[PDB]
Amino acid sequence: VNSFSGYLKLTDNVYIKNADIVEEAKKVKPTVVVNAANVYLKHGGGVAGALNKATNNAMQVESDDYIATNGPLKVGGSCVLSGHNLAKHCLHVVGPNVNKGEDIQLLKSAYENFNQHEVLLAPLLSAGIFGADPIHSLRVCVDTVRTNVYLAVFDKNLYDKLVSSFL
Ligand SMILES: Nc1ccc(C(=O)O)c(O)c1
Repeated sequence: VNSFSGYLKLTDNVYIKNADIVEEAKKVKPTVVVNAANVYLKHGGGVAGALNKATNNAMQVESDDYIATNGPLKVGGSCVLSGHNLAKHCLHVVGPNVNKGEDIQLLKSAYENFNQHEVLLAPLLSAGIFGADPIHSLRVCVDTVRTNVYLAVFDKNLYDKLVSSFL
């Protein structure tokens, strides 16, 4: 048993809810929250900008030190950093950004990072401003992640479309 509430069960291991991931993290304090990161860990917009704002910019300060030491992530890659006030840990995962021309085949590689963690609160990778089809992102998630993933979908209209169209 875990602390996640109000989720629809899609599969043995994948759950979904219409929720603001920031508000969900603040309530649950999960072991792992996933960030929709870019390779520079520049948390300006989207889930990343919202998560970073909720940490009062401490996520960005920590991220800048990580990049100064290690250089940029790979598209499809990840790093584990602090979860600050939102979670124990934040798994920063880089899905391909279609609005920058990145290979959508890298979305499966991105989701494979989730398998290193038994339970995660996450957004749909490459959904929203990263420009991918969220229906596709949910299909790759279900077909790739084997650990327990709680997906928080911000847009109510999209949530309903994802559930209604789910095979
Ligand atoms: N508070 C939130 C939650 C999600 C997003 C998102 O873009 O997916 C956002 O931009 C703000």
